[PDB]
Amino acid sequence: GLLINGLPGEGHYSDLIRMWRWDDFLRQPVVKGRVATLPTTGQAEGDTYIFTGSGSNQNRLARWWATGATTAIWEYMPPRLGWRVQVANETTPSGQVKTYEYSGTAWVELVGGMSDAPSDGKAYARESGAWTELGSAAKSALNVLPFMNLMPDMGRFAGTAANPLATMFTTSWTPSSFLNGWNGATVADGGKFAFDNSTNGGAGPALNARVQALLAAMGRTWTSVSRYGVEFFTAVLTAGSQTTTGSAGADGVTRYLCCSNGSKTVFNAGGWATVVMWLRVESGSAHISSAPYTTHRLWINGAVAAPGVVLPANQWVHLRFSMQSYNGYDNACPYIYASAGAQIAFACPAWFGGLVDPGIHVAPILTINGASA
Amino acid sequence: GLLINGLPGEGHYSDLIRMWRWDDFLRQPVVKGRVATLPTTGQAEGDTYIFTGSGSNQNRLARWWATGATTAIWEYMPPRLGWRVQVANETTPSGQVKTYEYSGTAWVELVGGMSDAPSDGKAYARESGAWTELGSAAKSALNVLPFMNLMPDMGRFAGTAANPLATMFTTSWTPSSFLNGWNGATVADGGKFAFDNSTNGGAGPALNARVQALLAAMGRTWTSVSRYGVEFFTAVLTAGSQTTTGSAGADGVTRYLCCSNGSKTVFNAGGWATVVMWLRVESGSAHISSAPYTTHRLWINGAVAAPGVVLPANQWVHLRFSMQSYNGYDNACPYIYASAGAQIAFACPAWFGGLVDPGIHVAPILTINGASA
Amino acid sequence: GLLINGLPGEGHYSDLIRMWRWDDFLRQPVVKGRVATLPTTGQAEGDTYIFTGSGSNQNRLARWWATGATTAIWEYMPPRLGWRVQVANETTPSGQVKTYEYSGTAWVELVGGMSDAPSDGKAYARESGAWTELGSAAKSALNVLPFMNLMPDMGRFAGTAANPLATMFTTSWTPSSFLNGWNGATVADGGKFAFDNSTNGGAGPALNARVQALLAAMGRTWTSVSRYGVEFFTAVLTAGSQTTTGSAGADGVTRYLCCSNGSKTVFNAGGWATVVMWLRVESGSAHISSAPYTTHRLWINGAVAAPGVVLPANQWVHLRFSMQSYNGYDNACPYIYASAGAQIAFACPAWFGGLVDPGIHVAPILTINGASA
Repeated sequence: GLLINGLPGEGHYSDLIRMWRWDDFLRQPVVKGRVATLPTTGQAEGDTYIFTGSGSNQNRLARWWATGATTAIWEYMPPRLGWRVQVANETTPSGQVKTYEYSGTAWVELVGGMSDAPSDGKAYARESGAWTELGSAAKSALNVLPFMNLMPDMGRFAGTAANPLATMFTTSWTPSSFLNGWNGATVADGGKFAFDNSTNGGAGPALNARVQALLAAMGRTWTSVSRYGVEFFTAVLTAGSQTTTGSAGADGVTRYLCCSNGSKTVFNAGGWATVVMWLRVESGSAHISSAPYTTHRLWINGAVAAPGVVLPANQWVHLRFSMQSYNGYDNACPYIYASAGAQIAFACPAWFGGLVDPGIHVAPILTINGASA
Repeated sequence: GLLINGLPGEGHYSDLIRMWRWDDFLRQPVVKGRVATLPTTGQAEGDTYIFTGSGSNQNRLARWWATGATTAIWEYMPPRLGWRVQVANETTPSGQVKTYEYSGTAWVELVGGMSDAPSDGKAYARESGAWTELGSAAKSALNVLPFMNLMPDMGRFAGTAANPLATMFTTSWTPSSFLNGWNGATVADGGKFAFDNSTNGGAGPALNARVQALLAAMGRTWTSVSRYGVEFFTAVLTAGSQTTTGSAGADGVTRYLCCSNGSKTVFNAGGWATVVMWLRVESGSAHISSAPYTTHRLWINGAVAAPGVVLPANQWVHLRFSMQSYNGYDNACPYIYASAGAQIAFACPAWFGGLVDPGIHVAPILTINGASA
Repeated sequence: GLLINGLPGEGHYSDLIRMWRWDDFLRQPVVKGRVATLPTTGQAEGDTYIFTGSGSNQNRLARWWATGATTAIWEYMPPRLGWRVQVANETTPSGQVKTYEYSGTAWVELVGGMSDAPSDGKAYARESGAWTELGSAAKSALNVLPFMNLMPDMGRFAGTAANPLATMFTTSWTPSSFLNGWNGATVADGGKFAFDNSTNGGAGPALNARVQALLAAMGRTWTSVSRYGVEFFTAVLTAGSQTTTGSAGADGVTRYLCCSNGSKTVFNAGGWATVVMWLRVESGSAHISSAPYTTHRLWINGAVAAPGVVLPANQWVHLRFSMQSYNGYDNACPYIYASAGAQIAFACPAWFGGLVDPGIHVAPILTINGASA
């Protein structure tokens, strides 16, 4: 509460000039910018800077009045409990004009808002100009949803008779119908990981170099996870001498298909499919697909990748190829071409009947069969 | 920058009346509207229109000052770097008053907002006045999720021994337990679609009229999707002469149940159930359910439908009936009543134990069994 | 529309007094608060209250002008179509300063907003400063999704040969491999619920006290849900005399493990697991887990619970223990320790391969096997 009333009319002309100048300034309260010192040069009429230099003159404005003036002075306008003040020179990307609404102690940003979600524990999302509640499934991710594998042998190459529900299996190696050799490709056993293995102080079968390389790729270095685990076999596919179904990768190197699924009926759910497997190149070179065609999306250890990328040699890689096809079936779904004579190591393949995001899996997904008990 | 200072005191009366009028107007800077021309009639004191006509007087105010005045003139207010100006006559539905914030070059709408999602690749939703992070499953749809059919033979009417994982099957027609004749209804084979069929230039079995009608309905007219596909059988159910379990549709025509599921244990997940199946009426008439009971929702080719709708005759319709029931079982779950003697053609049924939205399917959803290898 | 122009040059000293008052007062149009009566005491210069008392004097300001003044009067400021007026003393939690924008008939709140979801049927959420559309799965809940159980016998203790798809079964009681006795614990048949039971006016086997207790806990008291249902057995486990694998609950009472899963391979989906089962304590005491370890979350009938909570004796409780473990397997997954000699009743166990939220289930979740047909 301050006041300027009751001026002795002898000094009335000065107050008249005051009423002229302040009223003239009141067209638009705009500040060209905050200044901790009075601009000593380059100022004229219409220039308003917030003089916030240390002292009792904080926030006092510093309009310079020279044009059409007798003597120019830094007129001071002490703000008491300031409020919204517009700013022109700088603005937000969305076109909002910067406005520091002084809350009486600090320069605060302008605020608005019309809708606030009711505090009833339900999440709301905008819909056609109105906020609509969301279900519980929105919060949950996809790496945890327990979907089921379409393989009967889990990729363990032990046959469907083996129980997928058992950590330990005694059945010997057995080829999997889900991986059929192409262009004369030969599939042979590569290795096996045994429960209670002797490599880590046990008495069971030892682990070969490929198994340690995979486990290091898995991050399974701790005893609780490296010294134990679920059993499964590994296989190495040698590309045959046949030269059918040519294709070139991103590097322009031609390669031929080496394996096929035997025309599995996996293209049903909206034509969508998903294949997840772990592989490592022991010799030669290989790539993915032929080139960007139809709808495709490749993830490499959680990183998006493009078709034709040549996978680095002698490293374990996680690939997630998900695409759409209304044809209802396909025999060459992987679209993976490898150079003749290339030794490719793979383990724990995982296929799904649609788009799923299970993350970087560690073991094949389970299912139920007659031998599952 | 401009000023009105330091006038010769002789003429101070004019500019004092000036500042008086401007101060009087400054109670609320409101414009009744924007005008490209000065209103020549029907204006008085308190009327303010933004004179934005072509010329240098753009955005100049056009307040008419006649009441209690010697001579009325269109006092002009050239705006320099305009700002928030309120508008009264028209307002938004949510009670927000229109305000054209002039950004110095155009009339910009007033803006607010207090919360912005952090830029860290995460999607947030309002929750109890705070923005809460959403999961990955929220973005994903429901038509691609690879759920499981509860049918062992996929509706192919070839028996459970037939491998669901094979595109082609050699087994002959076989009745499906999931469909059971009611009121003396008889179920007979109607047709079959064969891989490498001769109708499209092949050497396999030909396709009868029903198959072409279905394929045209499915939209699978291209060679890649019409000349190839997964095999399955079609069956036609003839309503029996029995008149038990009467019901009336939306058109008021009484009908009787013709088929039953044999009391399947599908009402488990919260009592929810879902039935998806393709059908076509060859004779007679039929409708869905009896009358609105409990919770229900019918989708016809993706279009919501109400109980009792009489399906058009001789057309393929995609039905998705979903409801809830805590009883734990039901034998007449479809609640489909057809007139006596009506010939109904159906193919590729699919059932689920809960609410799912796979869209308009083109083939029965897969499962796993002993013969799946 | 109003003006203060017309007046003689005689009595305009009051007019300029008012020009010195209004202009200086309009530094910031702030009101200390709304008042229905003029403050008769404790007011001075700088105090502004909205005099909103009943009558034609509504909304008029009541600034008291006494300091440096001759005689103080309640200057009145009739608002015509008022607008945004800031308020200082009270503010919103988010730092927003209260502002009652008068819409000409009522005191409305200030409004903002820079984004509105397009009206095209898609739900949008904020993402890195932009609104991104959401999928259909976001709206759906999780209690309804039809996920598949991993138990081959449904927990009915009837053997895998029994068809889970049939409401009724004729096979006798059979132990379940999923529940293996530990510390010498003995598992014995406890009861069975029969379709068309005679307890509710039928002719089938009667129901024992445990079954009525479970049904009352389940809420299935109506005839449609109490007199009818799916068949299943119940078993009672008696803690053995062995004292291996000691553990203490939240109350500090030591207990020992009484059952094990036989090292089932369920920790596959990101190491996540979910166990749901109904139990009732007939004698002794029991608790959950040993102490908070790693990640954990327990729901008791939909209510979150902490490790070690001693379940009330002789009551049915719905438990849902979900935890992550990357080891890939575990034999003592339940982590349930019961006092020696405690008689624990349990029925309809349900396990899943990952985090799922089926709510309070009423029957075991179904699966598919060779005998499912």
